Amino acid sequence: MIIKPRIRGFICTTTHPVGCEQNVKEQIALTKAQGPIANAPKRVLVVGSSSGYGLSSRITAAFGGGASTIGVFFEKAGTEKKPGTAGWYNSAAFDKFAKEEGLYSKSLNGDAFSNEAKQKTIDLIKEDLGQIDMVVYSLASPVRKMPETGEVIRSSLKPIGETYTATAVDTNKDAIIEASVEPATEQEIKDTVTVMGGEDWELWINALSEAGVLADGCKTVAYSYIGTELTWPIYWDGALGQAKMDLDRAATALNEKLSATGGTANVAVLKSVVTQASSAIPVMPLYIAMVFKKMREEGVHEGCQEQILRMFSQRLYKADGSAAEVDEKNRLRLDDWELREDIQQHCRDLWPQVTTENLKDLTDYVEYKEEFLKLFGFGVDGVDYDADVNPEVNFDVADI
Repeated sequence: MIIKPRIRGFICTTTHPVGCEQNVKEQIALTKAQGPIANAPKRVLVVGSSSGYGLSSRITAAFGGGASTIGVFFEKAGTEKKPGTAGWYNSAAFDKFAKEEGLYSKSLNGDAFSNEAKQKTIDLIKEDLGQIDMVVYSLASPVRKMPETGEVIRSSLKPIGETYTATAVDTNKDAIIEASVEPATEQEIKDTVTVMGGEDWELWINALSEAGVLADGCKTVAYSYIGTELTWPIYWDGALGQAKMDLDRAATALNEKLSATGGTANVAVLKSVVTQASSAIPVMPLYIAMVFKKMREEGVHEGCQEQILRMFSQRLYKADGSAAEVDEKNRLRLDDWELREDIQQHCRDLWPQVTTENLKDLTDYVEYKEEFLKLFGFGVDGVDYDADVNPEVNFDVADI
């Protein structure tokens, strides 16, 4: 068929299969250009491997470190009459290129929170790789079906205590507005820790030890975010702040466990990036447009690929083998460039002066929307969008 973009606001109900493959191609080319990571792990599991940091995690490990990779995700294949989700083609394109290079690549598609997800992974590891030496926990679901009870829990992006009011950009008018978010209830906060904390991370690690498929010295990392003071009432003091609290607790527990045979567990705090959910909080497109413009000017701008490459080659698996620099809570900090003072101070100074009228001058907002469209495979360069495209695209993936 011929694939349009059906997009109003920041909901895009359409994906472009080749644009997505072209996006994996660019990220792969970027990692290869940095050269092999001498000390990188060889048998890598990525729980949540189909987009954003998870996809770049799988790409770094395979195409920068030469690793065999198993990835877990929940995507929707495309039929002849309906394109699938970006994550489906992202994964399919990964498999294509990894297999073209002789790298092991298997993928499991389903509910990564379910007990069955851990079993099919334990089994699949046992058929070839035998053991895993790194687990990337990069799930980004706002929803968790509890593995014992079937109850469906969703997280909430709300402050705690008081209302959160901030400047924001209105959708599809590009008009500066004031957005408000109500405080979380006592149950919405629990539920956020349940979905976005470290419980399911610990379930993956603990179940994988109890099958023997965790290699001695295995390291595991989960991804988090601290953000600017513009979003402290959600990401630090809000419902999601209690979740990240819980991820710290899990990392401490997991780090003690794997420490037995020399391994580690860390939370990695990553930078602001444009993702399919990033436009949830209303201030985030406004802030991201502004700080991306400054960070481009200072030459410190990065995407998801560069972030995970730097985590690999400048934190976890450094050429000289020296230990990763961590913060006081034993977290890796890859948001160190974005949270530099001259960068943050620039946003602080410009923030009161942003208007509908100077939006495109003070911020890279028109670029923001292009990058957001790039998530679903549109606006990409090596693609003729008038070409017919088959949305049915298969690869080495098994359900459940």
